[PDB]
Amino acid sequence: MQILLANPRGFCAGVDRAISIVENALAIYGAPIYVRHEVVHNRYVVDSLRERGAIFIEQISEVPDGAILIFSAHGVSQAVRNEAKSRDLTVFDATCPLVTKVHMEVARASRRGEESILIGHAGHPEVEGTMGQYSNPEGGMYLVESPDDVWKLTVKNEEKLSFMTQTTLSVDDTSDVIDALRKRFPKIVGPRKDDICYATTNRQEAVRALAEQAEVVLVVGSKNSSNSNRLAELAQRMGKRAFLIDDAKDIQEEWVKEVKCVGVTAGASAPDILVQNVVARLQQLGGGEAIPLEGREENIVFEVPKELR
Ligand SMILES: O=P(O)(O)OP(=O)(O)OCC/C=C/O
Ligand code: SF4
Repeated sequence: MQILLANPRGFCAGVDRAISIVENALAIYGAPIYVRHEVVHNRYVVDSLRERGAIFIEQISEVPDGAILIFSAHGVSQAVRNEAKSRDLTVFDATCPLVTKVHMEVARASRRGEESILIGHAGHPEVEGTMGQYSNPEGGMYLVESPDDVWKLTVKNEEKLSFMTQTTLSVDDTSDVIDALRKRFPKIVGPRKDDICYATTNRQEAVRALAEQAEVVLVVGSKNSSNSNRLAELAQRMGKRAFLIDDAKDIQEEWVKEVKCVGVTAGASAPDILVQNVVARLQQLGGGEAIPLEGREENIVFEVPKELR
């Protein structure tokens, strides 16, 4: 059994910064540090930090007066940011710079009273944060998930309209939604392509190359990691069996029985120790040395705030 490893895979620059932010806050100020929502969608990363006395909560009401609160890498609405400001809390913001960039565009559209369409998945905290940058009742902020949603959307002024995207979407699907928006709303204004970030594009491109060679693809990532799910979905649509797994214990022998080539990748929030343990388990079920595929180089790093050292 040949084991192939996708490249790039695993931590992106926003995740690495968000994890550092919490760790350094814990090191500067001690336990407890409160965090609103899982800092990133990875059970191991979360369990890690939690067992080291970060405390994860879903609402600012659960955080005590005088405490330190960190916002997750997915970002938060204006209302959440205001609710923390109107409380007694010291706040550090771990929102990824690439999410903040999309926030700034929505806020701009809002000030101008111009209507905005976000492409994204309803209920995801990034979508809640991003939609929550829009406050002008003169305009409007609308969410679409698919070409069908576009086909049924009506807006107040289609001459003054822009669109933005969630950063972790399927490159291919989003492209279909943009083609629909442009046909429905010829004057809509957006980015040249989308707001999908470099790490999301790169992991999709890497898993496409992997799935070309591998019969089965295992994607290391938690169930609620949107970007991890896109990697698995991509492989599946190429007709490969693909499984989203949190760790090596999830691997079922039947998945890899009589398989000549198995590929492994990891979502943007999954630590490399998890991939190492998965490779050790596949070697137990008969695979040889893991071979890394050649891939696009990534060179971007986002530093913690100078306050966090
Ligand atoms: O579920 P998502 O893909 O947004 O998040 P995850 O926490 O796994 O990865 C890092 C967050 C990406 C924000 O863009
Ligand atoms: S997936 Fe992209 S936008 Fe999201 S944290 Fe990573 S680098 Fe930032």
